[PDB]
Amino acid sequence: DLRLHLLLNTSVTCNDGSPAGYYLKESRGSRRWLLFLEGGWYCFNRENCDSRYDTMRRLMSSRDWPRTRTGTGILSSQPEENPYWWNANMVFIPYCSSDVWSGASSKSEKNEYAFMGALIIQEVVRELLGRGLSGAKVLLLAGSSAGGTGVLLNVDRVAEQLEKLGYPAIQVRGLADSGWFLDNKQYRHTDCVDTITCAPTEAIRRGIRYWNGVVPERCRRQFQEGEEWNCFFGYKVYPTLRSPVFVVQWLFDEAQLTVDNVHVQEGLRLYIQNLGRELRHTLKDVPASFAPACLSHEIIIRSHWTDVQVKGTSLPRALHCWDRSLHPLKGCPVHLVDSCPWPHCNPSCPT
Ligand SMILES: COc1ccc(NC(=O)Nc2ccncc2)cc1
Ligand SMILES: *[C@@H]1O[C@H](CO)[C@@H](O)[C@H](O)[C@H]1NC(C)=O
Repeated sequence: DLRLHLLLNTSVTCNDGSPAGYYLKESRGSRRWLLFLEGGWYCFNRENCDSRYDTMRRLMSSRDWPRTRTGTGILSSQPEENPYWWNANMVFIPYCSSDVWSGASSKSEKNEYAFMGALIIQEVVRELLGRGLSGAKVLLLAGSSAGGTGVLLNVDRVAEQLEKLGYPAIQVRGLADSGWFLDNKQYRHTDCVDTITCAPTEAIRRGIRYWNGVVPERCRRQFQEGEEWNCFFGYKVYPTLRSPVFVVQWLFDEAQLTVDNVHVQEGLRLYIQNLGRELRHTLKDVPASFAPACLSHEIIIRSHWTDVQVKGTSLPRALHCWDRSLHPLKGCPVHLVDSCPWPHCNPSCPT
């Protein structure tokens, strides 16, 4: 199992001021480190954060965290379940900041909650450097859903942080799972007046102000003050990133359809087919990517993540090919995007 460590710097906190932390497996044999970012939506004002604290408190507090966790999928240490990185050092960072891992604000007089997701990541990295990460050769920053978007926001900040601390030999990379969202046309429309009616662009715009959210500097320089919400969307922030990033995205992601107000007539058929085509287009020039034509959400820490295949290649294989490419390869591809246009036209889609 993975063992819990609460942060020694107790001023880096979850939403309610309790200390953040991380779960760690060690692997003295290995110089490879995997840091996984958990997902789970977000909140963007007092009222919907208060609701989250009553019925989703583990995503806002460490008071009730268990001592241990079992690694699954890419966090598993058994080769039978994890053909990719089963011998690596494993780290699971719980999502307890409700800020898509972007915040840098403390609980104070004027703030009922702390939003410190961006600071949680640097503090975990800092404390791991005394536990063997100083000798690493690859640091893979991974994440699912809101954690996948967090990879896109923080992967270059982790690189920068290690360069400034004097560790130029650690290769920082990113693996973003199910966090590649589109600010597309919704199937049905509502003005942003409450949680259920606010589109992602409007909700994130409010969240950034509420969290004191931070985005990558090169992306901020393009869109400039007040327009930082653009950098939460993968196809806009990805071209500004310098670290290598592998993008995993279902073509018909359930969270995307939810925020598009989709829950089949001709109008909805065309909408669903157009969504797959628009997602497929934004990945055209992403060299390392895995995008199956399925209706689902998340993959990389699911125990049966090895089942799905695109063009006959599994995700663990594609990630292995990505490793080899960073040392095209005969029979070991890294760009795998389905072209069939309906959910589950790939027979290997999860049931
Ligand atoms: C662009 O940045 C992001 C956009 C969307 C999400 N996820 C999200 O909205 N999840 C959700 C779950 C349940 N009900 C409604 C919504 C995370 C980041
Ligand atoms: C704890 O973290 C905060 C925020 O990053 C930082 O300002 C402070 O210096 C840290 N404390 C110590 C003792 O390193």
